[PDB]
Amino acid sequence: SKNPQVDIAEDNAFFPSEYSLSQYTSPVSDLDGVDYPKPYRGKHKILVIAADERYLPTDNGKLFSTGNHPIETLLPLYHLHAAGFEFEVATISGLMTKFEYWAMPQKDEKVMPFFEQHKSLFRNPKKLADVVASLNADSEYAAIFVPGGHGALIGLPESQDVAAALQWAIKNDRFVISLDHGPAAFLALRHGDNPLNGYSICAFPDAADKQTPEIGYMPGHLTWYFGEELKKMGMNIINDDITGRVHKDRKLLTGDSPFAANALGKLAAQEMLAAY
Repeated sequence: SKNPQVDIAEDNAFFPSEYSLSQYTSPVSDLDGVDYPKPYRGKHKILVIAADERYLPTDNGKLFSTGNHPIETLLPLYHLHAAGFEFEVATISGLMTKFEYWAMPQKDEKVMPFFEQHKSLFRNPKKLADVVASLNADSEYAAIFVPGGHGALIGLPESQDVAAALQWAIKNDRFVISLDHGPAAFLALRHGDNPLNGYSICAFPDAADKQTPEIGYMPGHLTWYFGEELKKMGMNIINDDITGRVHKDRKLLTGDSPFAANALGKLAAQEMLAAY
């Protein structure tokens, strides 16, 4: 069926259609080359900025039951963990991280266990505002990661706390990794500054989810579109389709979808490892 599946938890809320789910998810992942002979051994950890809300309003008023994408969030992290990079999870509210569990690869001997064990970091994240309140020339972060998933469209785009955070990183020459709709978080830099100005990135093409609802992936149409808005802000988007390809622009590492999750994870691993 191509009809949105009701989410009994929320009012007028829907999960993707059974059809879409068989079209864009799977019981197992694509975790590839996770061998790292000479891993990192310093203190620097990966700061993750995740979604604290699962429900996105659509144009027909309905709610799309979403959040951060399991794969896009877990795969990159799996590699970094493997390459010797630990991670902390921050959320804007402090509320627990919300995932699109309908895309979670149960039956995956590696990813699933990984999640269950570091689950705590996701269930009890720090509060970004506090995190930001401590950042300085010697903060031990190295990288900021904004996993994809429609959940990234909520709050992050207009959060002054991801603004400072993002400005702390770029400024102090740290890494900034992201995919799916993750980049919508960059919008948070419109009110003055924008050190991410001329950078190029690959991101989920607005054209896509402009057509996904047609198959029930979403219960209505998005309110606005981050792709176009990024352009106005001063950023260059490289792709117009989904192809699992990744892009690296001087510390800014991005991906276009879950299909590029593993590939992105390897790029970060290499770049950071080569940098440390």
